[PDB]
Amino acid sequence: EKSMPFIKHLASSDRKVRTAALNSLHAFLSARQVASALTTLDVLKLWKGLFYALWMCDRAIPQQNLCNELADLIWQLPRESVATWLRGFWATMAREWTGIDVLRMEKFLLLVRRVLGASFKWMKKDGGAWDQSKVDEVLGLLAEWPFSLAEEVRITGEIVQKIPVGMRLHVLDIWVDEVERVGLLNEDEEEARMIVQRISDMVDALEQTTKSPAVRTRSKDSLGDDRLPANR
Repeated sequence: EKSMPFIKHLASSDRKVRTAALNSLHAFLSARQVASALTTLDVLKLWKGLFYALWMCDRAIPQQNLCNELADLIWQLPRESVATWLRGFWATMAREWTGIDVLRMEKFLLLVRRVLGASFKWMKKDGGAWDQSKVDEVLGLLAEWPFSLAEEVRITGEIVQKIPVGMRLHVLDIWVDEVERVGLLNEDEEEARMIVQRISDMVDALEQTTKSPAVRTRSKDSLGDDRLPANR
């Protein structure tokens, strides 16, 4: 197993220990062969540490910077490791969702927003303006977690993680924001219209299959957005 001695310091009560530990994590991910070999268990340990780094961050502007810093970690990785990295994020947030106290809930809602936003941005071609293989990995994770027709996800001694309804509801009312932010609501480009339509298909399938009246009514809200082409 990899040695990651900085993880236990990400949650330290000393702010400078936390920053130094996070900087060590930055350095750890920059070693290209190490980042290329990241396992599911590796990223689960790293995202658990990052979760508690945000948990310990107490002020609004540091919280916003930290959410941007954590979302930007996606660019530090070789492309073959991004899917595993993001998978570790959603599995971590799914495990922790219901346990987050009220005072700390908002910054984690922001973290999900920034991580999802950076995921959409990472689909853009620097690897037709959209990379289909990257699109399919980001959209595949939407289908695997917030928009899944299943109740749980099997990871890897199987790890089975239930999908908390709060994760679905949060993604349902932010996903249009974040595709708009990266230019996917541009009607003149065919790839973008297809990507938006594909996500809408997933939400609509969730709406017609869920046993949850709340998921069903919030899926309708999500799909009724003024900004989507079908409503204009």
